Amino acid sequence: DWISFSHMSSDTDHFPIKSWFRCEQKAASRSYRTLGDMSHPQGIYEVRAAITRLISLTRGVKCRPEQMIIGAGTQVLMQLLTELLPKEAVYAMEEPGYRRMYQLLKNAGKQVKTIMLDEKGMSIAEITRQQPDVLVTTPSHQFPSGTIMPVSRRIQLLNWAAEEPRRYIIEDDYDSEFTYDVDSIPALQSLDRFQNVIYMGTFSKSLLPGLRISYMVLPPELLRAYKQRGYDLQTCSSLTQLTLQEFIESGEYQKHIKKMKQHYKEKRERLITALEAEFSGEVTVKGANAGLHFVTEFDTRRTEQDILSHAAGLQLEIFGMSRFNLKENKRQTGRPALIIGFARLKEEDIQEGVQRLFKAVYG
Amino acid sequence: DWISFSHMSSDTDHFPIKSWFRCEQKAASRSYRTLGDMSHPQGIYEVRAAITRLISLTRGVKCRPEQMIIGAGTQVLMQLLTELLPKEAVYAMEEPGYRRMYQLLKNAGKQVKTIMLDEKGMSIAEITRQQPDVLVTTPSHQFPSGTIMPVSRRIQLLNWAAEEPRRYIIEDDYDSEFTYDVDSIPALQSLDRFQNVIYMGTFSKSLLPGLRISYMVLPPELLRAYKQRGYDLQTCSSLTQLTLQEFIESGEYQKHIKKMKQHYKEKRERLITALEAEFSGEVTVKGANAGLHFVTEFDTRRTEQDILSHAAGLQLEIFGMSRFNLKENKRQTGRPALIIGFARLKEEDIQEGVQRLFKAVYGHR
Ligand SMILES: Cc1ncc(COP(=O)(O)O)c(CNCCCC(=O)O)c1O
Ligand SMILES: *Cc1c(COP(=O)(O)O)cnc(C)c1O
Repeated sequence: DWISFSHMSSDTDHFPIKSWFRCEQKAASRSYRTLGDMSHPQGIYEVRAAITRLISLTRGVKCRPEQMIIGAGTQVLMQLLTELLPKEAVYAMEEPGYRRMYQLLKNAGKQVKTIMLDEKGMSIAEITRQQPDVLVTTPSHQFPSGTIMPVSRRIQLLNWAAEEPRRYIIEDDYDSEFTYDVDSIPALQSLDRFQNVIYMGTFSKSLLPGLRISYMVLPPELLRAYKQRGYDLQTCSSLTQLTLQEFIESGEYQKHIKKMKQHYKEKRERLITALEAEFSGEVTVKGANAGLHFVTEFDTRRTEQDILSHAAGLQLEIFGMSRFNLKENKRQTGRPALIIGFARLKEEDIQEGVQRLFKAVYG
Repeated sequence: DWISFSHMSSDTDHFPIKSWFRCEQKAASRSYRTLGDMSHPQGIYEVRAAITRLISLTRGVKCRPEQMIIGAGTQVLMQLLTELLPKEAVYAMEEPGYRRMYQLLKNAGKQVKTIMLDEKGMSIAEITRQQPDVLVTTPSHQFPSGTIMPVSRRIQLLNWAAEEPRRYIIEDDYDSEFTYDVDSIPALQSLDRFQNVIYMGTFSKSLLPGLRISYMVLPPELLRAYKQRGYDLQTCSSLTQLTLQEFIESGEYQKHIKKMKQHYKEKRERLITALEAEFSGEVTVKGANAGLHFVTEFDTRRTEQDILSHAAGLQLEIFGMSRFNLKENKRQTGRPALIIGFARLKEEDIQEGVQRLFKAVYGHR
C-alpha cells in the first residue's frame, strides 16, 4: 500500500529479470569448468574489457582494461582507494553530499573539507581557498542537489588538479545513465589530458541494487600501487561478472537503457506536472535535467521532520535533504526540502502520491 | 595429464549447480518486489536467521541473527573487524598459517606475532609470552597442520582472553561441515561465556562454486562499535543471499552435505590406503579425521624442495609445509612434510597420484 518517492530503490517490474537469468545460464554453460573458482583479483579480464568498451562508448572514458578494478559496491572500492592514495591526503566533499562517504573518510582518520555548491556544482572558489588534496565529486547529477556540472566547471577542476602534483579527483559518475536535457557531457576523466582522475562507476541504478557490481578506473601510478599489494581477493562471484558481461555483449543492456531512458523521461514529466498542479505552482523543483530524482522545496509552517513523520503515516516513502547535511549544526533554515525519487514510483500511483505528499507538507 | 593434491575446496563437478539455480529461481519469485531494494547492511535478516539456526545445530554456535554480519568473503569481514577492534591492538597468528591474512594485517599497519603450534594447536605458552591482544586461530582443524585443538587448550585460550580487557579471539571455522568417524567437538565459541570470541564462518568449502558468502558473529561490544559507524553497506548480492536461504530451507543443503561427506570420507579412506600401500612405514599421516586436507611426513633422504621439484616434473601438484610460513627473511625450506589436499582429486587419479608421489619422494620408481 506504500507509495515510494525513494531515490534508493528501483521497481523490479521494469528490470528484465528473465533476461538476466538467461544470461546467467549462458555464462554458466560457457565457463562451467571454472565458475567454481576465484577470479583475477581485479576481476575477469574479458569482463573488465567489456565494461571498458561500454564506458568508453557512453562516457568517453579513456582506459585500458588493466586499469579497472571491479568490486561489490562503491564503498569497498572507496576504502581500497583511500589505501592507494597518499596516507596524509586531505579530502574534499560536496556539501550537501553523500553522508556515508563522509563518515567513511572520517573514520579512516582523514581530514575532509566540505565544499559548497553553486549553480555549476562543486565550488572551485571554495576548493582553491581550502586547499584539499583529493576531491570527491558527482558531476553528472550532483548527489543530492541534482546539478549537472557543466564542462566549464569540469575543466576548472581539471586545471586545479594539474597545477600541483599529487592532486586527484575521484569522479563518482553515479546515476549518469539517463539524461533529459541536452545530450551527455563527457566525464571529467575523458576531458583530462594528464591522468589525474579516478573514475568510479556502478550498476546499481541501471540494473538492481541487489546485484552488487561496481568498478573504478585507476591512473597508472595508483594501479602499480595496487598490484604491489598482493593479498587482495575479488569481491564479486565469477558467475556474477560473467552474467553482467553476457548481459552487455548480447546487447540486452543497450536495449534496457534505451527503453528505460524513454520510460523515466515520460514518468518524470508526468510527476512534475502533477506536482505543479496539486501544489498550484507553489513548489520549487531543482535538479531535474538528469538522474532518477529531483529536489522539491515547499512553503509551509511545518518542519522537515514534521512532514517526514507525517508522510510516513500516510504510507509515503520519502527523504529529507537533511539526510545529506554533511557539516553539522542545528541549522535547518528556510523551506523544507525533500528529494523526489521516481524509479520505484508506479505510473498509476503518481496522482495519489502527490496528494499524499500535499497532505504531509500541509496537514 | 596433471594430478592435483593441492585443493581444499570443491569444484563445479562436485556441486549441484542445477539445484542452486533452481533455488535461485524460487527465491526470486518469492522475494520479487524486494530485489529493487538494497539489503540491510548486516545482510537480509531472515537470511541471517536461517544461517543462525543452521550453525547452532551443526557447530553448536550460540548466537542471535542480530549479531551476525554477512559479507562477500572472509577478507572483507576481516578488514571490517580490524576497524572494530582497537586500532593499536596487537594480533597473533598460528605458524604455519594463512599467509594472505598475515599480509592483510601487515598492510593495515598492525603488529602481528607469529605463534607456533604444539600437539594441541596454537601455543598458549608462546601467547602468554609474546603478549598479543587478539588471537587468530583455527581450532576445529588447524590450517594447514590439521591439528584439532582439544577443549583443554580451548579453555586455556578462553581464560587467557578473559584476564585483561581488549583481548579477543577470532575463530576461523572454515571446513567444519566435513567431520569423519567420531562426531565433532563443537566450535570454540560454544564455550565462550564471557563474549570474547568472534566466530568467522564461510560457505567457501561446503559450497563455493565461486560464491562469495561468509559471515561473522560479533560480541555485543563490537556490534555496538559497528552500529556506531552508520555508513556500512552489504557486499553480498541480495540474490546470492536469498538463494542460499532457499537452498538451506528447502533441505537441498543438508542433502548436499550428507553426500559430500560420504564422498570425501571415501576418498580420504581410499587415498590413505593407497599411501600406506605404496609407502608403508615410510609415510606418516598427520592430521585429523576432518576437512579436505591432511599432512604427510616422509621418511626419506630427499629435501622438501627436491621432492617438490621432482613432483612438478611428474606433473603432480603438491605443497610442502614451508609454503604456509607467514614470514620469511634469511632462511628457507625444510624436510619431507607435505600437505595433501583432496577436494579435487579424481578417484581414478588416486593410485597414479600416489605412484608419482612415491617417485618424487625418492627419485626412483
Ligand atoms: C554518491 C553515490 N555514489 C555511488 C553510489 C552507488 O553505490 P553502490 O555502487 O551501489 O554501492 C550511491 C548509492 N547510493 C544510494 C544511497 C543514497 C542514500 O541516501 O543513502 C551514491 O549515493
Ligand atoms: C577458504 C578459507 C577461508 C575463507 O575464505 P573466503 O574468503 O570465505 O573464501 C578462511 N580461512 C582459511 C584458512 C581458508 O582456507
